[PDB]
Amino acid sequence: PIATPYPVKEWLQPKRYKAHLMGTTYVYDFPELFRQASSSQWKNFSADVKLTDDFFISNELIEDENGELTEVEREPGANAIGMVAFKITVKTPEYPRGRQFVVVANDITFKIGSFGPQEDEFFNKVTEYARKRGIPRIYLAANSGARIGMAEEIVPLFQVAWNDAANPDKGFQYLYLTSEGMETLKKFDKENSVLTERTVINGEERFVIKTIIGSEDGLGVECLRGSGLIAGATSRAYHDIFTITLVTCRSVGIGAYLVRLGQRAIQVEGQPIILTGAPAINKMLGREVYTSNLQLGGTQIMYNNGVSHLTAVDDLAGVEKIVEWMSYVPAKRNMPVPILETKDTWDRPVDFTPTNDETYDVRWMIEGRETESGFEYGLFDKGSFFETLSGWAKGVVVGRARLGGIPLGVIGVETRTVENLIPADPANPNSAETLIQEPGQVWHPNSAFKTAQAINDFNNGEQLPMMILANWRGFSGGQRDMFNEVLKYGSFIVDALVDYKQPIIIYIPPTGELRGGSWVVVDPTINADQMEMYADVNARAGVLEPQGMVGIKFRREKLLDTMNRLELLPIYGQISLQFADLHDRSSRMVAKGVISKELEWTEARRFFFWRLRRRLNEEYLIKRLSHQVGEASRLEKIARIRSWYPASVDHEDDRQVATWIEENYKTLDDKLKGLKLESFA
Amino acid sequence: PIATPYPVKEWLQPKRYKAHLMGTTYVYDFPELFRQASSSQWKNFSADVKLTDDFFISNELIEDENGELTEVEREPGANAIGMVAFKITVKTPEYPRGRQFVVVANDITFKIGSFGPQEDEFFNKVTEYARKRGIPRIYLAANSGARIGMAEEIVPLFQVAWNDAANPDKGFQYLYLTSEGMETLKKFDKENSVLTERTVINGEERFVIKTIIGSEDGLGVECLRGSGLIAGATSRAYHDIFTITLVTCRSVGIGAYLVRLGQRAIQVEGQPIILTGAPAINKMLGREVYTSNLQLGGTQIMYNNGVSHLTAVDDLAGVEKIVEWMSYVPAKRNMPVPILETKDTWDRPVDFTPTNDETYDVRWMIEGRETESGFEYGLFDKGSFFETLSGWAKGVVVGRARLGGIPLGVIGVETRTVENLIPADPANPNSAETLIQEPGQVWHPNSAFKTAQAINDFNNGEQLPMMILANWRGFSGGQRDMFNEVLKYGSFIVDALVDYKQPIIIYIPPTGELRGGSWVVVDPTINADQMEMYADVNARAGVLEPQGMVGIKFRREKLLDTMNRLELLPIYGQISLQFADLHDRSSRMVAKGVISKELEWTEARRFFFWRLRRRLNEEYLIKRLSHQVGEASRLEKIARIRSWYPASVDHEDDRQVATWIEENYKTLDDKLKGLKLESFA
Ligand SMILES: O=C(c1c2ccccc2cc2ccccc12)N1CCC(N2CCC[C@@H](C(=O)N3CCOCC3)C2)CC1
Ligand SMILES: O=C(c1c2ccccc2cc2ccccc12)N1CCC(N2CCC[C@@H](C(=O)N3CCOCC3)C2)CC1
Repeated sequence: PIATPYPVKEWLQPKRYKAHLMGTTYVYDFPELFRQASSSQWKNFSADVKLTDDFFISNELIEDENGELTEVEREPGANAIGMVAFKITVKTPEYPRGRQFVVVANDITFKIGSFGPQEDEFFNKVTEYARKRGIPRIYLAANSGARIGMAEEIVPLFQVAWNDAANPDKGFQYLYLTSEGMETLKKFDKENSVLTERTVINGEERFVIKTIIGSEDGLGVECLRGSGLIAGATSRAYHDIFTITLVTCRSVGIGAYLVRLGQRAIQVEGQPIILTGAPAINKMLGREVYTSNLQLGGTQIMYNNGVSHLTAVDDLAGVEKIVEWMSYVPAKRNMPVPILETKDTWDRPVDFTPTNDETYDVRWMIEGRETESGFEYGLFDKGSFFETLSGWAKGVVVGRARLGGIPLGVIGVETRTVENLIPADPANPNSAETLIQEPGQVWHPNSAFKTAQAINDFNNGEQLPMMILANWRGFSGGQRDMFNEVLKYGSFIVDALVDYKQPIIIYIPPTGELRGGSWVVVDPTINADQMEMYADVNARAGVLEPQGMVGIKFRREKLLDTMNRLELLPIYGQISLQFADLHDRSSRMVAKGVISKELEWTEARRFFFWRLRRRLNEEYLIKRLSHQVGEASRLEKIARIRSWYPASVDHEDDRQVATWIEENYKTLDDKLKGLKLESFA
Repeated sequence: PIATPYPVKEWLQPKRYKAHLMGTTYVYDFPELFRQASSSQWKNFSADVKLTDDFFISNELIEDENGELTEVEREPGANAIGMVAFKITVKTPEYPRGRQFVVVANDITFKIGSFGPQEDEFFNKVTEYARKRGIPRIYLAANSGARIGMAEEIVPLFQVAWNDAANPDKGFQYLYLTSEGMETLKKFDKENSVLTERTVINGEERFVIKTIIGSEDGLGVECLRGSGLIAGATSRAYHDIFTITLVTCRSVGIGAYLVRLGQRAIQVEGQPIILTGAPAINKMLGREVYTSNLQLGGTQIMYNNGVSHLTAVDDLAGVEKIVEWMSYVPAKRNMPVPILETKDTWDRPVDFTPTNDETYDVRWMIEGRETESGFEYGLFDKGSFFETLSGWAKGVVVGRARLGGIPLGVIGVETRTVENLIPADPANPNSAETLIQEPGQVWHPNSAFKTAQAINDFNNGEQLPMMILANWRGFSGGQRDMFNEVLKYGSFIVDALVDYKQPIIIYIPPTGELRGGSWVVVDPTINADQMEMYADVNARAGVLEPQGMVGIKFRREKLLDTMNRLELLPIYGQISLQFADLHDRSSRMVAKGVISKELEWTEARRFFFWRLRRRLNEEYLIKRLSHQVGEASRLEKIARIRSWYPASVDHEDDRQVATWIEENYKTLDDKLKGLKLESFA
C-alpha cells in the first residue's frame, strides 16, 4: 500500500499482516492493548484523572547468555523463537503506585505458533520468573500445538529395496542408503541423522536404516516432552500465582491443555480450543463428519463447558476483561487483597429484597437492580459484580465483587429453572438435541462442580475472601444426577472449603433455605479456622422440608389425637406443616449454636463490611505470628493477639476491634517483632 | 427359639436379630468377620502355618470421662450412642508381628443407625485417633442419615388461634400456649423448649410460639452441623491415612457423602448409597417414579459410577476385600510399603506378549494368562493383581499388584472397545437406553477421570509407587467428549502426577504407542523428582500417527519427486508411511533423551524389580536427609547420598546400588545422624 498518512506498519513487519490474516492481534502489538485497557480502567474509575505515559511500562523479556530472563528494549519482530514475553508495570486504581505481571504469548507468525523445545523452555522459564516474584502470569494463546516434522535431509536420498524393480507395486522390504548417501551425510556431519546397519546384498553394500533421528531439532517426541514440561509448570503455577489465559486465536493440543491448566480462561469468539482438528478427525474417520473446528472448540462448546470462564468479542475485549479480573486480585502473592472504595459507601441499607411469591434474579440481591423509580442497591458495591463461568451450570451464579471496596468472591443460587439445551453429536446419526430442566435451589453434578471450581479459583492465585449466599434444598437424588456422579462433585465442595485460606462467610438469604445435603457440604465446622455461618431472620433450615417432617414424625395417628382441639384434614394438615416450619427458624439455629448470628437482610451490608474488615485485620495479625513463633495453635495465636486489645475494647465489636487495630499497626508490629526472643530450641 | 445347641445369640441381644432383619451383620459381630478374613488371609499365604487366637485382637473404643478414647473390654450391645468402634491389632503375612487400624460403624439397631450429634462427635474423635497414630480408618456404613425429630413435648399442648371455632376449616393465624401449658413446661424445666410472646387477646393471655426449639437434642440443624464436621474430617483423613468404607447396609445423606469422601468404597450387593430415598422422591414429585432405592444407589449405579470401587456378595465378602486391599498398604503412615515375596520370584522372563494382529486382554500382560499348555507369567507376581474401579470407565484398568513382592499401583490400557450401556431415566418418558462405544487406546472424560482418580488413590493413604503401561493414541477430540469436558479430566491427571510422592514408572508396552495429547499428560518432566519413562523396543511414539505425518509433511508434491526411484501410488504411499514410522522408534526417543532406556518386554520384570528397589532405597535415604538438614535441593541430597557409595559401585547398576545400601543401613544411619552438627542458624 502506497501513500499512507504514517509509516506503514504491516510492511516494516509483514508478520503483522500475517497475524491479522490469521485473525489475531500481532503479538508485539498486545502490550498496547493492555495500555489501552489500563487507560479505560482509569476513565471508568475517575473520569477526571489525567494520565501520563509513564503510568504504563512494558519491557520485553528474553534470555541472556546464561539463559536468564532480562528486560531488553529491542525492536518488534526480532524474536528468535516463536514465543514472546513482556513484564508489565502499570499504575491502576487499586495500585496507584504500580503493580506488575508478565505476559507470555505464542507468536502465530513464527512457524504457525508451534510449540518447539525452545518455546517450551522459554515458556517454562517465564512461568518460573513470575512464580518466584509471585506476580500474575497472563498467557495469550495463538498456536498450532507441538511442532512436527521429518528428517528432510533423508528424503532426497533414501533408497527402497523392492521385491523386483520390474513390479515395484509388488511391495518392498526395507529402506536404505548407498555408500554414496552415507557420505553425503558425513559431509555435513549429519551422520547421527540415521541409525543404520551395513549389509552386503548380492548386489552392493546397502545400509539399512533402522531408525531415522533427524539432524534438526523439534520433530517429534522431544516436542511432546517440552509440552509436558509446561503442562506441569502451569499446573503448579495455578496454586502459586494468579493465572489467566486469553485464547486470542486457535489453541491446539498442549495449547488447549495450557488453557485449562491455568483454569481461568477468556475465549475470543470464533477462536477454537482444540485437541485434534476437524480435518484430521474427518480424515481418521473417513467420513466428512465435522465442518469447522468451532464445533469442537468454539465458545458454544467451551463456554457452555466451563473451560471458558468468559467470552470476548475481540482481543481488546478480552484484554479488558483480564485487566478487569485482576482488579480484585492482590498485586502479588500474599499481599493484602486490593481495596478500592467507590461512591457506594458501606453505610447504607440494602434496598432490593426477595419475596416468597415473586420470581427474582439473585443478581439483584448481589449488585442491585435498576427500576423505573430509581436504582435499588444490592448487598454489594454498585457495578462491582464481575460474573464468571456465566455460560456453564447456570444453577449457581459466581463472580467477584466489592463490599465497601473489599474485594471478595461471591456465590449465589439461581432460583429460576435453567433450560440446558445440549446439542446433538454430528458424529451420530441417532444423535438428537436435548433439553435438560435444571430446577432452582438444587445442586446438580454441574452446579456442584461449578461451586467447587469457583471456591478453588477464589482461593488459589486470587487469594480472596468469600461469601456464599447459601440457598439450596439439597442435591438432586434422582437417578440421572446420581448416575452422573453428583456425589463426587458435592465432595469436591467439601475438599475446596477445607483448603480455603481466607475468611469465609456463609449466609442463608431472606427467602432462602438450606436443607439436608446442602447444609452438610457447607457447614462451618468443615473449616473452623476460616468459616462463619449466618442465617437471615427470614431464612429456613432443617434436615428436611416441613412436608417431610410431618410425613415422618406427624403421622395420621398423631394428627388425630390433635383433632382434640376442635373433613377437616385440609386445615389440620396446615397446622402440622406450620408446626414443623416453626423448628426451622433462625432462632433455633442460634439457640442450638450452629450459626454465629441471625441477621436482617437490610442491615447485612453494614454488618458484613465490618465483620469482614475486622477479620481481614485479625488474619494479618495471625499470620505475622505464625511466621514468627512456630509452635502454637490458631486458638492460641488469636488469643495472644486479642489479649493485646485494650481492656475497654469489646472483642465482639467488629468496628471497634478493626478500628483499634488499624490505628496501631506499627505498635502491634513492634509487639510482634518483640516476640523474636521466642527462640525455643 | 427353644432348645438350641448353644446359648441363643439373637435373644441375649434382640438387636442382633433386628440387624439381620435389616439385612446386615450385627455391628458387634463384625470384629469376628475380620478375624475370619484374616485367618483366610493366612491360609492362602501359607497353607501350613498354625494360627493362635492371639494373632488377632479387637478392643472396643469408647470415650472416658474426659471424652478421650480408651480400649474397654465390655459386653456387646451396651453402646450408649448409635456409633461403635474397635482398634484391631492383627498379625498378617505382610506384618507377621502385627499391624493396627480402627473400625468405625453405625449401629443400625440404635435409632435406625441415625447420625446424631453424639454419633458425629464420636465418629470425628475416632477419625482423629487414627490420623494421629497414622493407622488406617475402616468405616462400616449402615445408617439412615442425619437424625430428625420435633419438640414432642410441645405436641400435646399447642393451641391454635382460628378465625372462628365454628368453621376451623376457615384457617388459623398462629399457634400458642395457655398460662397452664407454660406452667407444664416450667414444671419440667423444659422452658427453653419454645420462644414465645405473651399477648392478651380479648379472651385471655395467650403465649404465641414464634419458634419451637425442643428440649431434646438432635432434631434438626444441630445434626446437619455434626454431619459437616465428619464430612470435613473425612475429607482430611483421605490425604492422611488409608481410608476405606464398606456399605454394609443402606447408607444415606451424610452417610452417602462419607462413602465418597473416604474415596475407596466396597458396596455389598443390594445395599443402596443414597441422598433422598425413593419414597420421599416419589412423594415430592407426586407420581410413583421409582420402585426401589436400588435404582438410585444400587451397584448398577454406584459401581458403574466409580463411587463404588468394588462390589461384594455379602458382608464377609466385603471384609475380605478390605483386608485384601490393605495387604499392599503400609502398616501406618510413612512406613515402607509392605513387601511380601511369594513363590513367583523376580528372576524369570515375562511369558505373555502382545501381537499387533491379535486382540489381547492387557490383564494378561499384568498378571499373566492361563493357557491349555500351562501358565504364562505376566509382568507381575502371579495372583497379585487386585483390580479396582472395575465397573467404571473400562477404557483403563487399575489395580494393585506386586513386583517380586514390592507392592505398587498399576494402570493399564484396555485395548478392546468398551460397550458402555447407559440406562434410561425412569423420571423421563422420553428417556431411552443408550449404548456408548468407547474405542480402545483412547482417553475419554471418564477414563481420564479414572486414571487421575487411581493416581490420587495410589498416592494418598496407600503411599504406593506406581507403573503406568502407557498406551494411548490421545484423548478423544470429538465434539461429544470435548463438550463433556475431556480437558478438565486430562488436566486432573497432570495435577495428580505433580502431587505424587513415591517413585513412578511410565512404560510404553510392546505393541503399545503413546501419541500427542497422551504423551503430554504423562511426560516425566511433570514430576522429575518421582517420574521416569521407558519405551519398549517395539513401542511407537510420535506427535502424530504415521498417517498424519505423511498427510502434512509428505504431500503428493513430495511423493512425486520421490517417484524418481523407479498407478504406483498404492505402494509409494506405504513407502512414505514407513518413512514416518521410522521416526517413531524407541531408538529416537533415546537419542533425543526423552526416555531413560529402551527395554525388552521379556526382560522387563527383571529390570523393573531392581530399578524400583534401587529407587525405594535411595528415596528412604533422601527423606532421612530431608528431615535432618533442611535447606538442600533434591539434586543436592541425592548427590551427597550417592557420594557415600563405594568408589567401585556403579551408580547405574540398580542391583549393585540397592544391594550395597541394604548391606549398610546402619552404617548409613550413623552417617546421617552424624550430620546433626548441621545446625546452620
Ligand atoms: O423433606 C423432604 C420430603 C419428604 C421427606 C421424607 C418423607 C416424605 C417427604 C415428602 C416430601 C414432599 C414434598 C417435599 C419434600 C418432602 N425432602 C425430600 C426431597 C428432598 N429434595 C432435596 C432437593 C433435591 C430433591 C431431589 O432429589 N430431586 C429433585 C427432583 O428431581 C428428582 C431428584 C430432593 C428435600 C427433603
Ligand atoms: O496423526 C493423526 C492423523 C492426521 C493428522 C493430521 C492430518 C491428517 C491425519 C490423518 C490421519 C488419518 C488416520 C489416523 C490419524 C491421522 N492424528 C489425528 C487423530 C488423532 N486421534 C487421537 C486419538 C483420539 C482421536 C479422536 O479425536 N477421536 C477418536 C474417534 O472419534 C472422534 C474423536 C484423534 C491422532 C493423531
